[PDB]
Amino acid sequence: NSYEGCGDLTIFVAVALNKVIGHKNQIPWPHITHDFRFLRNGTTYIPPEVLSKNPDIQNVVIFGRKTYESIPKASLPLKNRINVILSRTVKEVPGCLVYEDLSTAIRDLRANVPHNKIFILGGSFLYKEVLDNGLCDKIYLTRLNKEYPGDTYFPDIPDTFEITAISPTFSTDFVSYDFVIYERKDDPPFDQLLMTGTDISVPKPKYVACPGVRIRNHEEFQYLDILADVLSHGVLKPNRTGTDAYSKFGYQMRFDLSRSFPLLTTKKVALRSIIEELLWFIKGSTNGNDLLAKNVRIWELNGRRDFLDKNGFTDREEHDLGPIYGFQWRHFGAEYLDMHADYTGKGIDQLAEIINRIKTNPNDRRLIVCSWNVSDLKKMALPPCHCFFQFYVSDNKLSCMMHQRSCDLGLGVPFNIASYSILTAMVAQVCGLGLGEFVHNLADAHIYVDHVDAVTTQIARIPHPFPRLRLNPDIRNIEDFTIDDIVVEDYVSHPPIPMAMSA
Amino acid sequence: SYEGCGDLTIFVAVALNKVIGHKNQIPWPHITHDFRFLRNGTTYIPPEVLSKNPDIQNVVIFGRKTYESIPKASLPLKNRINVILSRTVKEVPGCLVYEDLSTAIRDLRANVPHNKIFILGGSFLYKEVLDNGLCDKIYLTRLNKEYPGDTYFPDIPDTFEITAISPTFSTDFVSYDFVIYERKDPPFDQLLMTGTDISVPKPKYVACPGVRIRNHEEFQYLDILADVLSHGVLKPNRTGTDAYSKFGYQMRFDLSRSFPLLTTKKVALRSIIEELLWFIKGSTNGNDLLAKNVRIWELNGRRDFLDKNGFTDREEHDLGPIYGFQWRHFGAEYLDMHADYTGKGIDQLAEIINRIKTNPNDRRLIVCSWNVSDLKKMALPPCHCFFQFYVSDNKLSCMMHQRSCDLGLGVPFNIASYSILTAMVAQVCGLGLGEFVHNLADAHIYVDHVDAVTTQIARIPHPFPRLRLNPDIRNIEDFTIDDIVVEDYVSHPPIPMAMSA
Ligand SMILES: NC(=O)c1ccc[n+]([C@@H]2O[C@H](COP(=O)([O-])OP(=O)(O)OC[C@H]3O[C@@H](n4cnc5c(N)ncnc54)[C@H](OP(=O)(O)O)[C@@H]3O)[C@@H](O)[C@H]2O)c1
Ligand SMILES: NC(=O)c1ccc[n+]([C@@H]2O[C@H](COP(=O)([O-])OP(=O)(O)OC[C@H]3O[C@@H](n4cnc5c(N)ncnc54)[C@H](OP(=O)(O)O)[C@@H]3O)[C@@H](O)[C@H]2O)c1
Ligand SMILES: Cc1nc(=O)c2cc(CN(C)c3ccc(C(=O)N[C@@H](CCC(=O)O)C(=O)O)s3)ccc2[nH]1
Ligand SMILES: Cc1nc(=O)c2cc(CN(C)c3ccc(C(=O)N[C@@H](CCC(=O)O)C(=O)O)s3)ccc2[nH]1
Ligand SMILES: Cc1nc(=O)c2cc(CN(C)c3ccc(C(=O)N[C@@H](CCC(=O)O)C(=O)O)s3)ccc2[nH]1
Ligand SMILES: Cc1nc(=O)c2cc(CN(C)c3ccc(C(=O)N[C@@H](CCC(=O)O)C(=O)O)s3)ccc2[nH]1
Ligand SMILES: O=c1ccn([C@H]2C[C@H](O)[C@@H](COP(=O)(O)O)O2)c(=O)[nH]1
Ligand SMILES: O=c1ccn([C@H]2C[C@H](O)[C@@H](COP(=O)(O)O)O2)c(=O)[nH]1
Ligand SMILES: [Cl-]
Ligand SMILES: [Cl-]
Repeated sequence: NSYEGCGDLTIFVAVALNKVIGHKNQIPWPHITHDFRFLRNGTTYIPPEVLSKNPDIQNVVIFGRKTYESIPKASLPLKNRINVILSRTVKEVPGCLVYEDLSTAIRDLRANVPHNKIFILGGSFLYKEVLDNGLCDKIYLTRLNKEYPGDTYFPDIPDTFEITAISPTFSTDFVSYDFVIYERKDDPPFDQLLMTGTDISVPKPKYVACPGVRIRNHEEFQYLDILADVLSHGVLKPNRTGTDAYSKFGYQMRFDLSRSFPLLTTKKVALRSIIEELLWFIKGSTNGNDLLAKNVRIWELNGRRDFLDKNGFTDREEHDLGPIYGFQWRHFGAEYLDMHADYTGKGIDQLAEIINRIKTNPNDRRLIVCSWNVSDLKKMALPPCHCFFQFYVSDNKLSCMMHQRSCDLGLGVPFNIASYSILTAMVAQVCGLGLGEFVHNLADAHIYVDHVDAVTTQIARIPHPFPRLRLNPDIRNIEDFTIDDIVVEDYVSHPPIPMAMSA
Repeated sequence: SYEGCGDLTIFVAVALNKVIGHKNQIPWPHITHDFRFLRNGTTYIPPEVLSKNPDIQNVVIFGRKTYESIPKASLPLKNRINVILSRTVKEVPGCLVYEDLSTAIRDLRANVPHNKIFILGGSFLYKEVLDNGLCDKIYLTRLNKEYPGDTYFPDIPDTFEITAISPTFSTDFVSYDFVIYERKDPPFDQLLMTGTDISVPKPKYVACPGVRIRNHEEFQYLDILADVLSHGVLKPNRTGTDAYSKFGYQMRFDLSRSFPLLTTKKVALRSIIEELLWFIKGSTNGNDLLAKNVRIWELNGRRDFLDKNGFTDREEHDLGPIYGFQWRHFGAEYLDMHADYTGKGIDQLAEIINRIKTNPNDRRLIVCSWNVSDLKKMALPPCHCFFQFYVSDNKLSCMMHQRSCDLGLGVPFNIASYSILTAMVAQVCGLGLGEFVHNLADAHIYVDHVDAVTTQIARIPHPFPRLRLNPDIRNIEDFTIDDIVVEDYVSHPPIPMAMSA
């Protein structure tokens, strides 16, 4: 074979959403220093055992002539690595080995040039040859969630590869991105099992999210693992709605809001409705028509005549939802009359108070907005699912924890995660703080029985990098945010998954 | 003399007074779980070894008296080579017999194919194995109670350390766990795919660093202490003693198995129980606790604190509309600690206990103490703000949100307190016990507690105790301190920790 002995080459590459890798012999996007540190660390690692036996050993990096010309001259040859250039027009390049083709080079290297591992650093001529001929067994790929103008493209990865590793999602001010590993498709010590004190042979879980992904550092795996856990181990229970659900109690997810915006990528999520709902909460509204007028229908069934009449609200106007979330956030303790009454100056404006306290006393440990107003529960169309939330400041960063008493994992939860993430970013901005973490506590977490097929489909889908959130920096008071001031960039998702509401 | 006789592995079960036998029998009632542990531990063959020789077995060695203490119908122990040491019996059916240990170990390793050798007592054998350094690993079941006995496990030499601890388990009669003693003498992609520095300085503080298998629930708490000391931000707070702080944790405790009263220091249980009873009765009068020799709320009811925080017209120890008031009278107009609130406000505790009985699948089983309208009247707003029950498989669980968590002082009380409350509610509702899930928001260690918590996180946990409530108690208001009993509590010494106000 022409390529006898030239296999197990490892690719590093960074690829835009449209598959572009190069533009006018340069990188098509603004410099991502993080990504270069990742290439460098990836391509210069020698296992400790190998380095102790041959302390001067290095890895090899191979690239095409044009890619060599695309690297700043002061950085060449790439440090701590044997640089190999392929060319049929140039014979000699300072500090590098030069070969006329790949097969010659790999063979020469492995027989005559002691080294550790060989890496392929492009361009497309090389990537294409390496992929077209089965020579690569692993690909380290940086995924960028944006299209870029370009003239040089990464070839399609064959379906013989699968993603086995995904990093957390990162972002610059111009793109969101992550790091993945692709590999070709083709146990714990006994004391671990013994010292659980339980059965040493446990039936493994019936459902596992993305079972081919071994390194699972994308934050969305927290959610997918929860879906799989409830399906695997949840108890089927009746509930208020009349559609039964699989249920399990107590989870805690966290999302680093400085790095990405946690809008699920495993289905297309309706962001516009999330933003409109949040703005409605912030303005204190209990009038469901304010959402219908904006083509947001998420609260419609809970304001309808037949639901109201079914739950004792026979004197309530349609879509008068009672003293729910927004009324509690802005008017806790005020006497609810109807959705048309004037509550200016009535009750306690918790949102205003807490935002002011974050500014004036950030180390306070009572930065809480509470919607569980025990005195008003009976008056609400539905008691709040997201009950309570608390802020925290350290090192000039704002975090938020939220208690969700009841968590419809298929429908509500994805909205709830995005909602509090926006709110936290809004509060951080108006308080001049950076972003910490959103911590989401799930109490009764459940999957309605009519969503099982949808969730089964969803947990097999490989997450894309999360998008990023940009708020208009001119907005200085939380009441002034409008939907045009809240922008999610670089959202790449799998298709929407229809999921029917029980009620 | 013992050349080639090392690396013997001991299994044993030991009571708190070191007793292992009584009248040539086991001193405690039978723990079937413990025997499964023994059987599983001593019959295991690695899969690589088992496929190369499919008939291979481990060896179990015991003294003659231990062999005579095993029911005849179980002998020889199945799937193992049974070896008895004796100078008076020469033949035992189904077994090998030797006159001493060195002879037997040498004969076995030279002439009797086998996998691993286990030492199953008695004290004549354990004493020989330990005195002569022949053991490298000990699987030991720790029982938290003393038993009458006449046969004792020898002291384990300080050349051994505990390297594994199971969760705590319990029967009706004892709490126990499994531990491993041994002699004191990450693939790159995992580092790369974090996307952060590949060279990561180890945390400055690590709880019980010799323990590698860390299945005791108390490690959740100790790990948090170490995490806050290692990675918490030092910042000011209301008290004027700074604290190291980190945000957002979640612990869980299986209340069916044990009672999570910390064992790494002696915790003042009596005060936890009296405080809980005071909450349940809806009291806001701090004198009701002082009269019972419980002073945990005393500084917060003092004139000096009241007057500095603007409560100049409040009687001393009138704490205002705090926890108990909100539990039993949410929405009532607070006057003072001497007023009658009978039939005023919403009795959340009563309402939720009834709903657990009538509609356990309800998803609003919440008691909330964060009464925004009353916060300004409280001597201190509640630390444990909100709690929520859950029922599945005839078991009650509870989750509680703690806004502010003094890891040194308050948190150990808070864990035990909600554990008792959940057990109490389960009993009056006819349910079993699920889990207590404890959510920590601002979790912190005051600077003057750093020395104390450094001492504490190096202590090896004992098995947790167990809770027994008087079974005759039908209504939550009828529990008295005599009805709430913690059994088998073994702990390290108390650690003094001063309150920052
Ligand atoms: N984002 C990323 O990860 C990444 C990675 C690499 C490169 N890039 C970008 O990609 C662009 C450069 O890649 P490119 O594909 O244009 O060029 P390239 O593959 O780097 O260079 C092509 C040259 O290499 C020689 N060569 C090697 N193998 C060959 C083959 N099989 N057939 C023909 N010639 C071969 C030839 O030089 P002679 O003409 O001397 O024979 C050919 O002209 C730049 O814009 C660079 O910034 C991006
Ligand atoms: N909790 C636990 O894990 C555990 C484990 C084991 C046993 N036990 C309890 O321990 C008690 C029995 O232990 P024990 O200490 O009384 O007796 P033991 O050690 O089992 O047996 C003593 C007898 O075995 C022979 N023997 C032991 N070591 C020998 C050696 N090195 N060389 C020659 N012969 C040796 C001698 O028999 P001859 O007199 O025939 O020479 C000696 O009299 C029982 O109550 C049993 O239930 C408890
Ligand atoms: C994950 C990945 N990201 C990339 O941007 C990338 C680029 C190349 C193209 N090529 C092989 C390059 C190597 C180095 C370059 C560069 O412009 N470097 C900067 C920073 C130096 C460093 O830290 O590596 C410079 O020299 O100024 S461009 C090949 C594989 C890749 N792989
Ligand atoms: C059983 C139940 N589960 C819920 O999640 C729930 C949610 C709300 C209000 N809530 C806050 C909602 C969030 C998201 C929703 C929803 O229907 N999402 C659909 C379509 C979104 C759209 O097109 O606007 C989806 O995600 O597929 S509804 C009201 C009653 C409920 N009842
Ligand atoms: C951890 C441990 N616990 C023990 O109780 C124990 C006992 C011995 C003493 N000896 C080595 C024994 C082996 C088996 C026995 C026994 O009494 N078996 C009962 C119980 C059967 C079951 O529940 O599985 C029997 O055979 O009926 S007693 C040795 C090591 C130990 N190790
Ligand atoms: C800064 C601060 N931290 C607290 O944990 C705290 C707790 C209370 C009330 N609380 C709920 C208490 C729980 C436990 C306590 C305590 O002092 N424990 C000591 C002594 C116990 C005793 O012997 O009675 C200890 O555990 O060492 S105090 C009041 C103010 C506070 N202030
Ligand atoms: O923002 C929301 C609002 C509601 N729910 C879900 C949880 C339940 O499935 C249902 C409310 O029903 P109850 O728990 O109140 O029965 O809606 C959410 O997940 N998020
Ligand atoms: O049951 C309690 C009561 C209080 N605290 C702690 C947390 C804080 O350190 C302090 C209360 O002070 P603030 O958070 O309110 O400032 O007491 C507890 O840990 N548990
Ligand atoms: Cl922001
Ligand atoms: Cl007043």
